[PDB]
This record gives sequence, C-alpha cells and structure tokens, in this order.
Amino acid sequence: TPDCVTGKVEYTKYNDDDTFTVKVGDKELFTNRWNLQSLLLSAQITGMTVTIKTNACHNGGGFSEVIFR
Amino acid sequence: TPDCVTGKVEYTKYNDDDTFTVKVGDKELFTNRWNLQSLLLSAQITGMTVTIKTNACHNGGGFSEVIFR
Amino acid sequence: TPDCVTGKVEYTKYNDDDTFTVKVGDKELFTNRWNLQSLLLSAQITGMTVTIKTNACHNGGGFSEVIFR
Amino acid sequence: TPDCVTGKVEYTKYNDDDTFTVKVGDKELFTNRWNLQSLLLSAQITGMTVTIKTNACHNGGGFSEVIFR
Amino acid sequence: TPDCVTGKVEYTKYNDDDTFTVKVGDKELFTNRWNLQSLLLSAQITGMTVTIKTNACHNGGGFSEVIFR
Amino acid sequence: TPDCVTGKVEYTKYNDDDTFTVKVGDKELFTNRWNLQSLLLSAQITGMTVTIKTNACHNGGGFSEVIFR
Amino acid sequence: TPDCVTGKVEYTKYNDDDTFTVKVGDKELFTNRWNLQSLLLSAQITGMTVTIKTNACHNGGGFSEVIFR
Amino acid sequence: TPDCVTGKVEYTKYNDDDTFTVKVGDKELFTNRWNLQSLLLSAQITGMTVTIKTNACHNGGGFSEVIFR
Amino acid sequence: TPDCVTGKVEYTKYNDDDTFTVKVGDKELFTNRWNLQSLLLSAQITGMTVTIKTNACHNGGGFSEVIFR
Amino acid sequence: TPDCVTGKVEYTKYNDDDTFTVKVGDKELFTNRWNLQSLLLSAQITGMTVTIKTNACHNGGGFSEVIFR
Ligand SMILES: CCNC(=O)OCCNC(=O)OCCO[C@H]1[C@H](O[C@H]2[C@H](O)[C@@H](O)[C@H](O)O[C@@H]2CO)O[C@H](CO)[C@H](O[C@H]2O[C@H](CO)[C@H](O)[C@H](O)[C@H]2O)[C@@H]1O
Ligand SMILES: CCNC(=O)OCCNC(=O)OCCO[C@H]1[C@H](O[C@H]2[C@H](O)[C@@H](O)[C@H](O)O[C@@H]2CO)O[C@H](CO)[C@H](O[C@H]2O[C@H](CO)[C@H](O)[C@H](O)[C@H]2O)[C@@H]1O
Ligand SMILES: CCNC(=O)OCCNC(=O)OCCO[C@H]1[C@H](O[C@H]2[C@H](O)[C@@H](O)[C@H](O)O[C@@H]2CO)O[C@H](CO)[C@H](O[C@H]2O[C@H](CO)[C@H](O)[C@H](O)[C@H]2O)[C@@H]1O
Ligand SMILES: CCNC(=O)OCCNC(=O)OCCO[C@H]1[C@H](O[C@H]2[C@H](O)[C@@H](O)[C@H](O)O[C@@H]2CO)O[C@H](CO)[C@H](O[C@H]2O[C@H](CO)[C@H](O)[C@H](O)[C@H]2O)[C@@H]1O
Ligand SMILES: CCNC(=O)OCCNC(=O)OCCO[C@H]1[C@H](O[C@H]2[C@H](O)[C@@H](O)[C@H](O)O[C@@H]2CO)O[C@H](CO)[C@H](O[C@H]2O[C@H](CO)[C@H](O)[C@H](O)[C@H]2O)[C@@H]1O
Ligand SMILES: CCNC(=O)OCCNC(=O)OCCO[C@H]1[C@H](O[C@H]2[C@H](O)[C@@H](O)[C@H](O)O[C@@H]2CO)O[C@H](CO)[C@H](O[C@H]2O[C@H](CO)[C@H](O)[C@H](O)[C@H]2O)[C@@H]1O
Ligand SMILES: CCNC(=O)OCCNC(=O)OCCO[C@H]1[C@H](O[C@H]2[C@H](O)[C@@H](O)[C@H](O)O[C@@H]2CO)O[C@H](CO)[C@H](O[C@H]2O[C@H](CO)[C@H](O)[C@H](O)[C@H]2O)[C@@H]1O
Ligand SMILES: CCNC(=O)OCCNC(=O)OCCO[C@H]1[C@H](O[C@H]2[C@H](O)[C@@H](O)[C@H](O)O[C@@H]2CO)O[C@H](CO)[C@H](O[C@H]2O[C@H](CO)[C@H](O)[C@H](O)[C@H]2O)[C@@H]1O
Ligand SMILES: CCNC(=O)OCCNC(=O)OCCO[C@H]1[C@H](O[C@H]2[C@H](O)[C@@H](O)[C@H](O)O[C@@H]2CO)O[C@H](CO)[C@H](O[C@H]2O[C@H](CO)[C@H](O)[C@H](O)[C@H]2O)[C@@H]1O
Ligand SMILES: CCNC(=O)OCCNC(=O)OCCO[C@H]1[C@H](O[C@H]2[C@H](O)[C@@H](O)[C@H](O)O[C@@H]2CO)O[C@H](CO)[C@H](O[C@H]2O[C@H](CO)[C@H](O)[C@H](O)[C@H]2O)[C@@H]1O
Repeated sequence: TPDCVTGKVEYTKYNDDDTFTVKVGDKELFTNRWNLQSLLLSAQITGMTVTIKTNACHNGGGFSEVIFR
Repeated sequence: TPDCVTGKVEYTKYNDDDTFTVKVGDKELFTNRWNLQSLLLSAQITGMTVTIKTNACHNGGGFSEVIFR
Repeated sequence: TPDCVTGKVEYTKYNDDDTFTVKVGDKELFTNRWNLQSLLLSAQITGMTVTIKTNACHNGGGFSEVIFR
Repeated sequence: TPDCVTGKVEYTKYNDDDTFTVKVGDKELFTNRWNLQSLLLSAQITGMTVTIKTNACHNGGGFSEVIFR
Repeated sequence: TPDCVTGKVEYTKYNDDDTFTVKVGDKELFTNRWNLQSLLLSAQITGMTVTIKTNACHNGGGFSEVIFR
Repeated sequence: TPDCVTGKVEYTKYNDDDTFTVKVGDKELFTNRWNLQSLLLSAQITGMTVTIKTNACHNGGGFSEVIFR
Repeated sequence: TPDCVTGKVEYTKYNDDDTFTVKVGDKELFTNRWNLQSLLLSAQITGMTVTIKTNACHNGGGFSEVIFR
Repeated sequence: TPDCVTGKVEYTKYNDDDTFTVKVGDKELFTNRWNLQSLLLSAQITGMTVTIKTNACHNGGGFSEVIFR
Repeated sequence: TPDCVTGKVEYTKYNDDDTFTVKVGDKELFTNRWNLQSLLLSAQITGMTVTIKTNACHNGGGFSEVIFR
Repeated sequence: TPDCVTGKVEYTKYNDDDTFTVKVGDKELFTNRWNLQSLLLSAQITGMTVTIKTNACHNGGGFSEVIFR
C-alpha cells in the first residue's frame, strides 16, 4: 500500500458510527479498526511521527495501515 | 453535529449504569460509548482541549462525538 | 448516591475473583466493574483525587461510582 | 493575598524580557520568578488545577503566588 | 493468601500460551488473568512496588493476586 | 531528625518570598531549599509517598529533609 | 524458544489483516496476538529494551514471545 | 511581535555555541535563551502546539517569544 | 571505578546538608553532586535500572558515578 | 559538523569530572555541556531518536551537537 501522509497527529475525532478520524498533514482520514483508537491517541499525546498508508488518499478516505515512529 | 462545548476536562465520572460523565466548560454530559471512557480520562490526564459535538447540548445531555486537540 | 470517601488512591489490589480493591482515605472498598480497573490504576499513577460514592460505605463494601478530579 | 483565578492552564508564553505569561480562566497574568516557568509548564502538561493569588487581578497583572492541585 | 514477594518489577514476559510472566524479587511467576497484563506492565513502567500473593511461591508458580503501591 | 508526616502530596504552593509550601497528611509545611521545589512537584504529579522529617512538626513549620518512595 | 533480537523498538506498524509488525535491531517481525499491540507500543514510547524470542528469526517471521526490560 | 510559525515541534538541536534550534512548520529557528531549551524539548515530547513570534521569520532567524498550547 | 550496586531505586532522600541519598539493592549511598538529584529522581520515577560505581561501597559511602539503563 | 551516529540512547553515565557519557549506536561519547545532561536523559526515557554530530567520531570522543527527533 502506498504512503499517503507522514507527520504528527494534529487532532483525532471519535465519530457517531464508532469510527475514528485523524488529521495528519493536510488530510483528514478515518479508520474502522477499533484497536487503532487508543494507539493513535497515544501517538498524538506523545508527539510521535506517523505514516498512514492507503489507496484512498483524499479527505474522508479510509485506512487501516499506520507506521508509528 | 453542532459544537456544544470546547475546553479542558474539569472532571469525569463512572456511573452505576456503566455510562461515563464528563464536565467540560459549563456542561455536564454523558456518553454510553465504552471506548470513550479511557480516551476521555487520557485527555483529562494530559490537559488536552476537547470539543464535544451534540444536539443535546444541556446538562445531562448525551454525546458520542468528540474532537481531541 | 452519597459520597463515601474523597482522597488520593493509597493502593489498589487485583483479587482472585477478578474484582478490584482500592484504598482511599480510611476505607478499603471493592468494585466488580472491569472497566474501572485500568481507570483507577491510572488515577493512582497520576496522583488524581477521587471521590467514591456508595451506600456500602464501610471496609469491604462495594462501589461502582467514582469521580476523577 | 486574595485569590484571583482558579482553573486549568489554557496556555503559557515566554516573553522577550524573560518573564512568563499564563492564561488561567479569563485572565492573562505574568510572573518574573524564573523558578515558576518550569513548574507552570508542568502543571499545563499534566492538567493540574492552579489558583493564582495576586492583588493585580486584571489582564497584564503580575503574580508570584500559585497553588498547584 | 500469603505474601510471596514484594518489590519492583524486574521484567515481564508474554508467553506463547498467552499467559504473562513477571520477575519480582528472586521469583519468576506467571498469571493467566488477561487483565493483569497491562496493569503489570504499567507498574513496571512507573516503578511501582508490587506485592504478589500466592501459595505457589516458587519459580514457575502461578498467581492472581497483586497489590500495587 | 524525627518523622513528622508521611503521605501523598495534597497540594504545593509557591510563596512570595520564594519558599515552597507543601501539604502532606494534616500538616502544611514550608522549605527554603530551591532544589526541592521541582522534586516535590514531581512527587505530587506522580503520586509518590513522601515522608517529611522535621523538629518543627506543626503547621507553618519548616523542613529540609524528605524521603521519596 | 531461542532469542532472535534484543534492542529498542525502532518502529511499529498496524497491518491490514490486524496483525502488528515491529522493527527491533535488524529484523522486522510480526505477531498475531492482539494483546501485544498496546504492550509493544508502550515499550516503544518508554524506550524499553525488548527481547523477541522466535524460531522464525528472519524478516517477515512471526513471534508471540517477548521479554520487556 | 508578529506570529511566524505555528505547529508541532518537528525536531530540536543543541548547537556548539550553546544556542538551541527548533524546526516548526517550514522554518528552522534558533534562540539564545537558556530557559527555553527544556521548555521546548518538553513541548516536543508531549506533542504541544507552539507558536513562535519573531520579526526574523526566515530559516536561521532568531526568536525569544513562544506560546505553548 | 568498580561497580558497587546495580538495581532499581528503592527510595531517595534529600538531606539537611543538601546532599542526596539513594537506596539501591542493599546499600544506602549519598552524593554531593547537585545535577544528580533530578536525574536520580527521574530514574526512580521511570523504573530505570542503575549501576552506581564507587570505592566506598558500604552504607553511608559516597559516589559520583552512575550508569542509567 | 558531520553526523557521527544516529539511534536510540542505549545508556547514559554521569562521570566523576561532571561530564556526561552517552552510548548511541556503536559509539560511547561524552559531553561537557551541563544543559545536555537532562535533555539526553529525557531522550533516553522517551525513546527519542538522536543524531550526534562530532568530528571526534570514535569511542571516548567528545561532542556538543545533538539533534532530537
Ligand atoms: C475489514 C473489512 N473492511 C470493511 O468493511 O471496510 C469497509 C469500509 N471500506 C470502504 O469504505 O472501502 C471503500 C474503498 O476504500 C478503501 C480502499 O479500497 C481500495 C482498494 O483497496 C483497491 O483495491 C481499489 O482499487 O480501490 C479502492 C478504493 O481506493 O482501500 C483503502 C486501503 O488502501 C481503505 O481500506 C482500508 O481502510 C478501511 C477503513 O478503515 C477498511 O478498514 C479496509 O478494510 C482497509 O483495507 C479504503 O477505505
Ligand atoms: C447507538 C446507541 N444509541 C442509543 O441507544 O442511544 C440511546 C441514548 N440516547 C438518548 O438518550 O437519546 C436521547 C435523545 O438524545 C440524543 C440526541 O438525539 C437528537 C437526535 O439526534 C436529533 O435528530 C433530534 O432532532 O433531537 C434529538 C434530541 O436532541 O442526539 C445527541 C447527539 O447529537 C445524543 O446522541 C448521541 O449520544 C448518545 C449517548 O452517548 C448515543 O450514543 C447516541 O447514539 C448518540 O448519537 C443524545 O443522547
Ligand atoms: C449490576 C451487577 N450487580 C451485581 O451483581 O452486584 C453484586 C455485588 N453487589 C453486592 O454485593 O451488593 C451487596 C449490597 O451492596 C451494594 C449496595 O447496595 C445497597 C442498595 O443500593 C441500597 O438500596 C440498600 O438500601 O442497601 C444496600 C446495601 O448497602 O449499593 C452500593 C452502591 O451504593 C454497592 O453497589 C455497587 O457496587 C457493586 C460492586 O461493585 C455493584 O457494582 C453494584 O451494581 C453497584 O450498585 C454495594 O455493593
Ligand atoms: C522581587 C521584587 N519584585 C519586583 O521587582 O517586582 C517588580 C514587578 N512588579 C510590579 O510590576 O509591581 C507593580 C505593582 O503590581 C504588583 C502588585 O502590587 C500591588 C501591591 O501588592 C499592593 O499592596 C498595592 O496596594 O497595590 C499594588 C499595585 O497593584 O502586587 C501583586 C501581588 O499581589 C503583583 O506582585 C507580584 O508579582 C510581581 C511580578 O511577578 C513580583 O514578583 C512581585 O514581587 C510580586 O509581589 C503585581 O506585580
Ligand atoms: C480461573 C480458574 N483457574 C484455573 O484455571 O487455574 C489453572 C492454572 N492454575 C494452576 O496451574 O493451578 C495449579 C496449582 O497452583 C495454584 C495454587 O494452588 C494451590 C492452592 O491454592 C492450595 O489451596 C493447595 O493446597 O495447593 C495448590 C498447589 O500449590 O494456588 C495459587 C494461588 O495461591 C495459584 O493459583 C492462582 O493463579 C493461577 C494462575 O494465574 C490461577 O489464576 C488460579 O485461579 C489462581 O488462584 C497457583 O497457580
Ligand atoms: C541552612 C539555612 N538555614 C536557614 O537560613 O534556615 C532559616 C529558616 N529557618 C527557620 O525558620 O528556623 C526556625 C527554627 O526551625 C527549624 C527547626 O529548628 C529546630 C532545631 O533544629 C532544634 O535543634 C531546636 O531544638 O528546635 C528548633 C525549632 O524547632 O529545625 C527544623 C528541622 O528539624 C527546620 O529547619 C529546616 O528547615 C528550614 C526551612 O526549610 C531550613 O532549611 C533549615 O536549615 C532546616 O534545618 C525548622 O525550620
Ligand atoms: C495461535 C495459533 N497460531 C496460529 O494460528 O499461528 C498462525 C501464524 N503462524 C505462522 O504463520 O506459522 C508459520 C511458521 O512460523 C512460526 C514458527 O514455526 C516454527 C515452529 O516453531 C518449529 O517447531 C518448526 O520446526 O518450524 C516452524 C517454522 O518456522 O514458530 C515461531 C515461534 O517460534 C512463530 O510462531 C509464533 O508466532 C505466530 C505469529 O504471531 C503465532 O502466534 C504462533 O502461534 C507462535 O508460536 C512463527 O510464526
Ligand atoms: C538578550 C539580548 N539579545 C541579544 O544579545 O541578541 C543577540 C542575538 N540577536 C540577533 O542576532 O539579532 C539579529 C537581528 O535579529 C533579531 C530580530 O531583530 C529585528 C528587530 O526586532 C527589528 O526591530 C529590526 O527592524 O530588524 C531586526 C532584524 O531582524 O528580532 C527578532 C525578534 O523579533 C530576533 O530577536 C530575538 O531573538 C534573539 C535570539 O534568541 C535574541 O534573544 C533577541 O533578544 C530577541 O529579541 C532576531 O534574533
Ligand atoms: C569534587 C568534590 N569532592 C569532595 O569534596 O568530596 C568530598 C566528599 N568525599 C568524601 O567524603 O570522601 C571520602 C572518601 O570517600 C570517597 C572515595 O574515596 C576513595 C578514593 O577515591 C580512593 O583513591 C581511596 O583509595 O579510597 C577512598 C575511600 O574509599 O571515592 C568514592 C568514589 O570511588 C567516593 O567519592 C566520590 O563521591 C563523593 C561524594 O559524592 C565526591 O563526589 C567525590 O568527588 C567522588 O569521587 C567517596 O565519597
Ligand atoms: C567550550 C570549550 N570547549 C572545551 O573546553 O572543550 C575541551 C574538551 N575538548 C576536547 O577534549 O577537545 C579535543 C578535540 O576534540 C573535539 C573536536 O575537535 C576537533 C576540532 O573541532 C577540529 O577543528 C580539528 O580539526 O579536530 C579536532 C579533533 O577532532 O571537536 C568535536 C566537535 O566536532 C568535539 O568538541 C565538542 O565537544 C567537546 C566536549 O563536549 C567540547 O564541548 C567542544 O567545545 C565541542 O566543540 C571534540 O571534543
């Protein structure tokens, strides 16, 4: 899967349908994987650099693959 | 969903029915989403600014949408 | 539910029946709510002030309501 | 010295003259005590509730007394 | 249940059968309680003093009771 | 020097004369040692148990000796 | 099970099939144990030294045993 | 003083002349204020959003004013 | 300088003469280096393993060399 | 100044002459800058990746320039 955006987490959002949205770089993306909710908030809280990989690389696109550095 | 309150978490409360209450700004609101319990306590512990979005924007009103900054 | 004790968590204990015991102020109380186990240890670790509300306000009494400040 | 404001630290600012500004509640106040710079940032980072005591309780007023809870 | 060992967590280990091993003092003990896995790692990470209570107080013995201080 | 109070830090206060006040157990004590200011706030933030040793064991009394556990 | 690699976690990755990949030393390894996802991210965040034990000690190999120091 | 850049700290650098460099947004700026060295590293470590204010808003420019949010 | 003790910090103590005492393993040792006071408390708070090197390897002996792992 | 080593901090050491030694990658290097002592321990504690720049790129060599990521 190709890299979409790399950077620090600007903000995260819990959605009404239980999905989770994250804003990294200039993209707002969402994921339906429940395990990723606490992992991404932890990366936000500790200033980690994350790389999100997805073919739906556009605002509102979904993802499941993330690299935490 | 419209913004209701934005601010730091003043306190949180675990309820007898397993719901979770949060006090942000001048509103006390609750949520029945289990995943949000640890996320909101983490935001409280790290001084994050949260925005709660809900149509029931009054004391005792419920919510499911939160932005963590 | 009336306030029972307010203070910092002195210690916590995982029990053989999977319940969790907490010592706050001069009372040792237990809870059978699984979600509260990590929330109370987090409050212990970060020096939070907690208020436990219960009608069984005596050593060995149970509770489910807690306010985290 | 009378209480001026109580609340969580909204933001802090390092000034050109080496003083430190803090925004708590609806007041922006500054202090010239060097030691308080790291203590206030730590309170900001850990979501502590602080009470600033000063007779110059107005925007731009200075202070030296702070209670950390 | 009698005290077995008291001290800081030296190391922890995730086992192939999903049990968790902990080394406290001069004993290596394991537990099959899933909830204790994150609680013990948190105690390890924050330098907490733990007391493990078990009748199988020998290397390889199991436990379920732990006091976190 | 005899033990005065043992417990968790309830609150700390920076004073106008640059001394630091701490409330542990039922005593409010102060210290004029600059180094202790960040050490005591760190103990407050991490829920450490501290023992303050002083012959002036009364409200307003001073101290310089502290054990961090 | 023999030791494969010992060192600090260089990065972690959540995969599309819900497995988790970790880079320690010169090896990229994955695990299908859900519990290990938050434990390994916590070790990454706190600079812990980990030892991964596996017979598939090569890039892409899987593991279930980890020692956290 | 006008805002120059707002964002998360991408990296920091200790220089041979004892000044400190920070990369925020698309600018690499330095400061000669010793107190700011630990404050900026703490903001980096906790993922804070900072605004640097300076008239020398270009790579290599210096600053002394920072807002920590 | 030969190794004296290796282990986790059991407790630390600020002394009346401004020296700092640490208990590691079965030895209580002190140091007069001011910089080491916050470094050792940080190692205590984060459960680090420290090795103290000193020729005065006995209770009450002094040291200046410490390895933090 | 050319890069010497990049990696996570393996261990740090306080020396008898008040200098500070750090082991990154395959090199043990020291610095005489007092400010860097707490900054490097913080990077060790939070698993940061550091790049040390120095012309004395060999065991025992000194440095003053470090990039914290
Ligand atoms: C676990 C089962 N998944 C599930 O139910 O997902 C439904 C939600 N997905 C969704 O709305 O899918 C819409 C298309 O977008 C996903 C995109 O799909 C690609 C596909 O892989 C390519 O083969 C195709 O050529 O193009 C489409 C459109 O771009 O794949 C992305 C990953 O690269 C995202 O999928 C991933 O993230 C979602 C949301 O979290 C699910 O988890 C997917 O399973 C995961 O693969 C886009 O959503
Ligand atoms: C999926 C599980 N939902 C469920 O069982 O929720 C029952 C709890 N709901 C509740 O008490 O509902 C009372 C009405 O309040 C919710 C409010 O509803 C709006 C509605 O969306 C509008 O269309 C309508 O015009 O007005 C009503 C009243 O204002 O919507 C809020 C969000 O905007 C809250 O709902 C949200 O939060 C609750 C509690 O956490 C549930 O999670 C809902 O699913 C979530 O949408 C008010 O509770
Ligand atoms: C929802 C599942 N509950 C369940 O299985 O609870 C079993 C463990 N409960 C138990 O031992 O209860 C014994 C009585 O003690 C509880 C006490 O009950 C009060 C009651 O509310 C009053 O109306 C009555 O006049 O007096 C009794 C006895 O004092 O209520 C307490 C709260 O105020 C505690 O209950 C709470 O905590 C337990 C354990 O965590 C359960 O979670 C309860 O559901 C919760 O309400 C006392 O245990
Ligand atoms: C360490 C010596 N202090 C010094 O150099 O302070 C100079 C900066 N002070 C300043 O600008 O003072 C201007 C007046 O404002 C201070 C205010 O003063 C009150 C005074 O308390 C009353 O008794 C008087 O009736 O009215 C004046 C005017 O309001 O006192 C405040 C505290 O209550 C503030 O002082 C405190 O904070 C400053 C800045 O950090 C200094 O640290 C002072 O020493 C400290 O007392 C107002 O600044
Ligand atoms: C949840 C149900 N438990 C279960 O499936 O446990 C199986 C794993 N247990 C195990 O291997 O038990 C073997 C015996 O060792 C346990 C020991 O048992 C004592 C017993 O308490 C005495 O009364 C008896 O006289 O002697 C036996 C033999 O020593 O008890 C220990 C506690 O004191 C340990 O049990 C505890 O820990 C295990 C593993 O985590 C289980 O959780 C047990 O439920 C828990 O009680 C020894 O394992
Ligand atoms: C090294 C600089 N010391 C200095 O300037 O101290 C001035 C502030 N001290 C002060 O107000 O002292 C008043 C008396 O109180 C101290 C108390 O003194 C005992 C004394 O040790 C006994 O021998 C005597 O019998 O009784 C008196 C009064 O009870 O000693 C306390 C410790 O046991 C406190 O002193 C300590 O704390 C202060 C303030 O932080 C200084 O740091 C002292 O140096 C330190 O020893 C009481 O303040
Ligand atoms: C929980 C049940 N496990 C399961 O469903 O695992 C499927 C994932 N396994 C996998 O792909 O297995 C492929 C072979 O690699 C594993 C390796 O297996 C060795 C085996 O131990 C030797 O006895 C044999 O001679 O050679 C094979 C080939 O290498 O064993 C490793 C551990 O030493 C790894 O297994 C472990 O990790 C995986 C992934 O997390 C599973 O959890 C296994 O259960 C666990 O044992 C290699 O994956
Ligand atoms: C504490 C005394 N300061 C001192 O010794 O600083 C020497 C380092 N200064 C430096 O190299 O100055 C070069 C010019 O750049 C500073 C810039 O200056 C502007 C000035 O504000 C305008 O009025 C003028 O028209 O143009 C000049 C040229 O740009 O001002 C910046 C702030 O807006 C920076 O200064 C600040 O940061 C430096 C380095 O940390 C010092 O701390 C300054 O005191 C501080 O004001 C540019 O460095
Ligand atoms: C630079 C400031 N030094 C100073 O003022 O130190 C006075 C405190 N020293 C002290 O009490 O010395 C008592 C003897 O104990 C130190 C011990 O000394 C060795 C010596 O190095 C050997 O050459 C000799 O053969 O035996 C003596 C006795 O064992 O050395 C120890 C380290 O190996 C300790 O010294 C270190 O720690 C102290 C206290 O922190 C000072 O920092 C010393 O500078 C430091 O070297 C014993 O205290
Ligand atoms: C602040 C004053 N510095 C001071 O007193 O430093 C004395 C300790 N330095 C030392 O032992 O120097 C020995 C040579 O090693 C340093 C090395 O020097 C280079 C030099 O820059 C080149 O121009 C020359 O061609 O080769 C020599 C040898 O390689 O420079 C290094 C930086 O690249 C190190 O210096 C840096 O670190 C030390 C220790 O912390 C001091 O802080 C230096 O000031 C700092 O520049 C080597 O130590």
